[PDB]
Amino acid sequence: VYAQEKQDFVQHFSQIVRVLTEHPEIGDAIARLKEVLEYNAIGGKYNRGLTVVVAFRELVEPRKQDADSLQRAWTVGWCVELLQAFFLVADDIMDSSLTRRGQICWYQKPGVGLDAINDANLLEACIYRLLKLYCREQPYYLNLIELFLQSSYQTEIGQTLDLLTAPQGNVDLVRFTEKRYKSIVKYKTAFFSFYLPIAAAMYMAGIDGEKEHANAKKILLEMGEFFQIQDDYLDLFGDPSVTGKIGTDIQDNKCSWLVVQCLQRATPEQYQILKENYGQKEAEKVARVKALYEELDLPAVFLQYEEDSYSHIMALIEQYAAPLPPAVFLGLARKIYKRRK
Amino acid sequence: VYAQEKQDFVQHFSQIVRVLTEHPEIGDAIARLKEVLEYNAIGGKYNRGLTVVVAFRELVEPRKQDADSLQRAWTVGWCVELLQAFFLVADDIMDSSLTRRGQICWYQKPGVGLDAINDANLLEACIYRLLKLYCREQPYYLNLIELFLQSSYQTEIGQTLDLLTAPQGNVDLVRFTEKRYKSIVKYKTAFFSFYLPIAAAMYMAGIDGEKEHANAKKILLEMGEFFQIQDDYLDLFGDPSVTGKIGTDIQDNKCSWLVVQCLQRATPEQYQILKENYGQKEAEKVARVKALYEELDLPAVFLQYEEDSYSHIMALIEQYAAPLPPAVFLGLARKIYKRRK
Ligand SMILES: O=P(O)(O)C(O)(Cc1cccnc1)P(=O)(O)O
Ligand SMILES: O=P(O)(O)C(O)(Cc1cccnc1)P(=O)(O)O
Ligand SMILES: C=C(C)CCOP(=O)(O)OP(=O)(O)O
Ligand SMILES: C=C(C)CCOP(=O)(O)OP(=O)(O)O
Ligand SMILES: [Mg+2]
Ligand SMILES: [Mg+2]
Ligand SMILES: [Mg+2]
Ligand SMILES: [Mg+2]
Ligand SMILES: [Mg+2]
Ligand SMILES: [Mg+2]
Repeated sequence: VYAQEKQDFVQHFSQIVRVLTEHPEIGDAIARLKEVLEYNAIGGKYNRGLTVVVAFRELVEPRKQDADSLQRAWTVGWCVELLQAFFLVADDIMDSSLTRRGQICWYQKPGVGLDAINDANLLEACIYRLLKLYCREQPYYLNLIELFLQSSYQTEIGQTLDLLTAPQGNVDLVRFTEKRYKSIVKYKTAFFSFYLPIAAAMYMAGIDGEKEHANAKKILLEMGEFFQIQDDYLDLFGDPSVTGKIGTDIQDNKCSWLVVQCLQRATPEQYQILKENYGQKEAEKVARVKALYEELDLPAVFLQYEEDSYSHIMALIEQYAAPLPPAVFLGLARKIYKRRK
Repeated sequence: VYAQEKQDFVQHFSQIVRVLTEHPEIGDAIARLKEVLEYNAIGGKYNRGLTVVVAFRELVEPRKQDADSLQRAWTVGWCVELLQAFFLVADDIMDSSLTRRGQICWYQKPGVGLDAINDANLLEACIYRLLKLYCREQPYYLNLIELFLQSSYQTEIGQTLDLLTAPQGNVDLVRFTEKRYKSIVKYKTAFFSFYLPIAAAMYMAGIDGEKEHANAKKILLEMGEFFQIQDDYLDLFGDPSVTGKIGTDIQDNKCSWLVVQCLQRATPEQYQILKENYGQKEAEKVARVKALYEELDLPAVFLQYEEDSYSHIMALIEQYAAPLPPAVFLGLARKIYKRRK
């Protein structure tokens, strides 16, 4: 259903750009906004934007799916894609990344640099511009504004947790626990990537109940934790030509799922190898950490976690999906299960 | 009236921090938010926050100024101070600044660096948290959310214009015109610093009329243009112990009011001196540009502009203040007239 809707969803980007780039004095700034939008909102899997589109089709009665209603749905999907673009442009600066989605990071582009900070905020500003342009007269207008605002705050608190546990130049092996990992990942990824697209479609379909949103959240935050674990696995063991980005977690002293599991299985001698080689820019030290991971059979430990966690998410769908069609959660789950990009 | 209300307004910051820093898992992130708030929202003149407080007192009938009403007013004032903090933390990174408000820029602090990007977004997130906590049940709640969102977009478009006209490593003397200057300054400063605090107080007082907001805007955008001109003058000719920040406009190849006037009065020989020495990090080249400014009597040209512009703003107050008390605009105008900090 995602694979089918992909070309239809991407075809609507042209309109999104047209409406956002429509006063001659700000001409150069609006021209730069188009360049920012084209570079940073295109090239990913569009899982978040498509989740809004697919979930709205499954939650709204077909006779109530008019052309204006469907336009609002993929506009809101594109708003989640812009939120993604905002966080990625800033995250690549802060993680000193090289590539994103098969091309050099926007801030690494000659002539951009730290101007990417303001470009990132512009991407965030376009969300509320589109919500005003297409959803201002709708009963769920305020619920969507607050949902996009709260999802941004939650991600930013998660990003604070990610950066505080990963100080440059300091050994922070003590703080790389399972409890700390779950808290980072819940806030930095699980809310905006999984709860936000489904919650937006739910509000657009008139499902605004506290209990329904709490039940959907129980499934989606677990799906999010699992998705970040896959992302951490891919940082080191994924193919950069497929993933589109070069890994930096070891160099960046990140509280990765991999380092958390390494610490749980490592011998005192192996702990010292990790202490001496983690969180440093040296290629030989990064190679040493990877060798330790492969030695502790961490790629196979990931295969077993992925199996066990997927069954747990399936048990959560069975418990908390009702009254929503289970396909809403199953579609996204199958889209991310056994991920390689 | 500003001078009197200053200590009262600053005394409320403790509550603002308490309510924003009130889940044990996010403890370290919330602790970092307090550090960000204390470092970056304190030390300025509080002109924007005080404008909300003073204007709300002058627009609302005293019998309608209850304790809850007054708390909402200085909370909204503090929301404008957080918007200021957000833009300043990011602007200092992008302008490669050293000091702000008498202390080293937050990003220049050891252990902060580019993590300041996420800290800046957290400051922006706190605005909407405070609006939800204190104004969610009020009739002007949505008008304030949209006003803070539109004022952020306008500033960001202004910041895009500021950065596009100031490329590092390129001579952009051709684009340093009066028409381009007016457009940068209108968007980057005039909207959020002058229109936003008065417009917020107007909405809180129930004055939501399009015509009234347009009349107030005509005065306040001119006041804003004037305020940025003073800021550009102070960048080079102000005392860093008084202003609290070290100037970077010449080094940063900025389209400053000073360089616009220099180009309008310079001889072809003087134009070449400017071409060869502007927009470069070399101390001897910056000293050369300053010498040219002093040679063209630019400090005296600023004294005359400040006089003529203040009379024009006074003519605009006389024309467009009604039905609002002129003291609303006069208070802010006298607070910024002959500025040195
Ligand atoms: O794409 P990335 O950089 O692997 C990531 O997933 C990006 C990201 C940005 C913001 C929130 N969550 C994840 P990260 O956490 O840095 O591993
Ligand atoms: O404090 P600054 O850096 O002099 C300034 O006024 C800061 C600022 C930030 C954002 C919008 N407007 C002004 P700038 O424009 O860089 O001269
Ligand atoms: C929140 C995370 C883990 C960042 C990357 O998400 P995606 O893997 O969905 O990246 P894109 O498809 O948008 O490129
Ligand atoms: C928008 C501009 C010109 C930035 C500085 O404003 P202020 O001069 O008001 O600085 P603070 O008092 O908040 O420190
Ligand atoms: Mg990151
Ligand atoms: Mg990253
Ligand atoms: Mg990653
Ligand atoms: Mg600037
Ligand atoms: Mg600056
Ligand atoms: Mg300045």
